[PDB]
Amino acid sequence: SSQIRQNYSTEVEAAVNRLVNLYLRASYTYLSLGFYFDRDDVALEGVCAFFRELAEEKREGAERLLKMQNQRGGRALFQDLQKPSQDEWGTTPDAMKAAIVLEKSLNQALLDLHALGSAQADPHLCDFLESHFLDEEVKLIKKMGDHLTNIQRLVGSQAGLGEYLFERLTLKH
Amino acid sequence: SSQIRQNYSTEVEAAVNRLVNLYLRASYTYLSLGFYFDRDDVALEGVCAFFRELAEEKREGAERLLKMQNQRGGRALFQDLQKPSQDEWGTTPDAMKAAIVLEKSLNQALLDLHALGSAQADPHLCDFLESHFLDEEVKLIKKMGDHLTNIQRLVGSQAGLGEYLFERLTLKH
Amino acid sequence: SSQIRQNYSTEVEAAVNRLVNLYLRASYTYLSLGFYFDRDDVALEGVCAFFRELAEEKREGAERLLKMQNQRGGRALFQDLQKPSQDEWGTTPDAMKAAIVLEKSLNQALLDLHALGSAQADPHLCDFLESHFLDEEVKLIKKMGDHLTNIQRLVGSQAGLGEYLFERLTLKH
Amino acid sequence: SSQIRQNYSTEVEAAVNRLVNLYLRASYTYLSLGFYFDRDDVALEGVCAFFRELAEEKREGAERLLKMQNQRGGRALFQDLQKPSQDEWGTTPDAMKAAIVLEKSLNQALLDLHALGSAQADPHLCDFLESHFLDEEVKLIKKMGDHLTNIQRLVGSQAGLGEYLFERLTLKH
Ligand SMILES: [Ru+3]
Ligand SMILES: [Ru+3]
Ligand SMILES: [Ru+3]
Ligand SMILES: [Ru+3]
Repeated sequence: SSQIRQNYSTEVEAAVNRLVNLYLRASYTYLSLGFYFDRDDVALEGVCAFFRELAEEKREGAERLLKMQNQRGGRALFQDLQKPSQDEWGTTPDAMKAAIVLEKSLNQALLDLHALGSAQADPHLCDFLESHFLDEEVKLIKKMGDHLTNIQRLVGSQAGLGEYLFERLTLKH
Repeated sequence: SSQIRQNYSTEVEAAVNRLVNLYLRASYTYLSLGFYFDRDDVALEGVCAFFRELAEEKREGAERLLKMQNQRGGRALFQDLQKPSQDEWGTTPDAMKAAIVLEKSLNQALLDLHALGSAQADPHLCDFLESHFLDEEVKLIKKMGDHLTNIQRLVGSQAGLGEYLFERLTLKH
Repeated sequence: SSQIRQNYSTEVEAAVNRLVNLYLRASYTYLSLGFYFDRDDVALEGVCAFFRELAEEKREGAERLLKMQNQRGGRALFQDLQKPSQDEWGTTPDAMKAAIVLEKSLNQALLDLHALGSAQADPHLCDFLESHFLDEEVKLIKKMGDHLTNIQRLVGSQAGLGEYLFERLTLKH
Repeated sequence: SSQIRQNYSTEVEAAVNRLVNLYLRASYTYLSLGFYFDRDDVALEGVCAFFRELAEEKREGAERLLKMQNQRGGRALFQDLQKPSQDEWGTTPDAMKAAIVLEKSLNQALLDLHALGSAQADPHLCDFLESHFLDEEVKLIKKMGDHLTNIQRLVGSQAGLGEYLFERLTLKH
């Protein structure tokens, strides 16, 4: 039961629970990405740290969604968290491409939810997504696109050297 | 007269003046609530302080609306402020229920005004309501709902003891 | 591939991956427990904080296991994370009982893994489990047992009052 | 003579003296490795510093074993220290491979000694090896494996450039 729920559709409630699952899944993917780059036969510390930090950001995103759900009088419902789509993540560019795909899928889910809340006449929801989700995704996708362009510039000729240098001089900051 | 007014309907201007009256009325209600809990035969200091602080918040809300009205080139028009709906406010749960009803009525008035500004194609207005009104109401209603649940848990068996304890251990922080 | 793996069986490697899944599942359970106690109709902040802190501890446990796996030249393999066993968690004593059951299951999994590593003649593994897992579980289970005894003492007669008081005077520290 | 010796076999005493010789030999190997990379025609300062620091760590390991030997009432017996297996150590990857082989041989000697102390029912000994030897070796071997993977990534195409860059950007920290 709730004594506080007001202007909060069952449709938005359900969509928020689904977005929580997507963010938690994305966090799980980044955890796998991080530990893959910590393998002794991969060994790219700056790449591991980049992905581990994203694991934390996505988890924090899911927690903010859960807090919002309760603030509105909605009810958190958790689902199975699917394992990540790969066990091994290839080279730096492969991993950075997987990350951009992942983030674009989150951004699109946010866009779909804002497009649901506006159809539900729910300004609080739109305000909330705008505030700590929409701009964050845009900034993060730009950074990943910048990274990918640099990796690709580096890995054209001498792939090993380029991967090392990107990790040392871009990611180890 | 105004040399600055732009994209600001007479409809929104009037609605803002009405919202000012509602916030000022809510402030007056909380002032009465606060002094009721200061009566020697009621004597719940943490409950008095809770309501007095809300009197101040609602007044500050009305003042921000008035400042916004002038920023847009609208004109403040003040009306009679109706006395609060009760002279005596019962027990803590009674008062906390009255507060939630009050805040839900403010939130609904904000929702109605955002739903007017969007119909008026007035993004500044929506931005303004989102920024210091919509989220504030949501957070405040959640806190009141949390309080009410705790009071109700406490007041089930031994009502006097429960009221004392809630005031001492939740409100006296 | 690995250039470092030494005295590390495929059996222990697999068992470590399973223990990672169990710790991550336990973290997920505590996340659900934490947000349940944040519901406006439950509203026990100290209980929410207790479970949220355990969510973090179990996640950190899984990450230390993953780091260890890589230090030994083993390979992390992630599985689906099952959703928690309940959607709603009842009263404080119900939740604290579920937590003890959960922690006992983790402890037993650790005992089983130490009993595998000794059968594998793997001292590093035993040392590692002893160091940041076995004693931690014992201390945590004792604290939960202490909590449960206090809740049960409190909730015998007047259940609402007892739950409130335990949250205010034990958990809100 | 000793007035303190208790539960300390002549077998463990002898094994500890042999482990002292192995650690001192490993220290001697690293001293040679360090000074080789200080040659004007080799000149890789970060590689020299890496090996010189390992010379010190292995010596400190032998001294802790000697202190332990006396704490138990055993008697230190020193043997000839064989000169290192090479006079010249090749390139960075060659040297890092020699180091991993060396450390794996130490780790295996520790494992053999823990497997002797357990057969001797000597918990103090196991505790001691676990505490400042087993985990240290594991961490060190992981770091060397990480280094080797990076060197190998670097030295694939342009070996001189890769060796320089690894020394400047990984080892010169
Ligand atoms: Ru919007
Ligand atoms: Ru709007
Ligand atoms: Ru053991
Ligand atoms: Ru042992």
